[PDB]
Amino acid sequence: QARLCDRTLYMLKAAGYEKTDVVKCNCAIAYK
Amino acid sequence: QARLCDRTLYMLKAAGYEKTDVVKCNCAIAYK
Amino acid sequence: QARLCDRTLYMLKAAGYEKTDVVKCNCAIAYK
Repeated sequence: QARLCDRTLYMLKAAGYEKTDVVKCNCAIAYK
Repeated sequence: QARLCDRTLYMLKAAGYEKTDVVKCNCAIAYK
Repeated sequence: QARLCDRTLYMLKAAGYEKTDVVKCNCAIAYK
């Protein structure tokens, strides 16, 4: 599914993130 | 357009970067 | 070929990594 490396996440709330933390969506990567 | 997360940028000079700072180009990501 | 930016690598053993360090494979990015 998803993978959190340091501050960057390669589900959002599952790892403590929210879509105000996503930084890119391929048509994701979240960061905080 | 572009998005700078810590040291990594997901325009270059707009955010203080130059192409000697890009690290990948999908056919970008800059880092310093 | 490959490019190591801080903790993130955009060959594995060439830069001191192993596939237990890869975090994404586009069909790579390693991290430690």
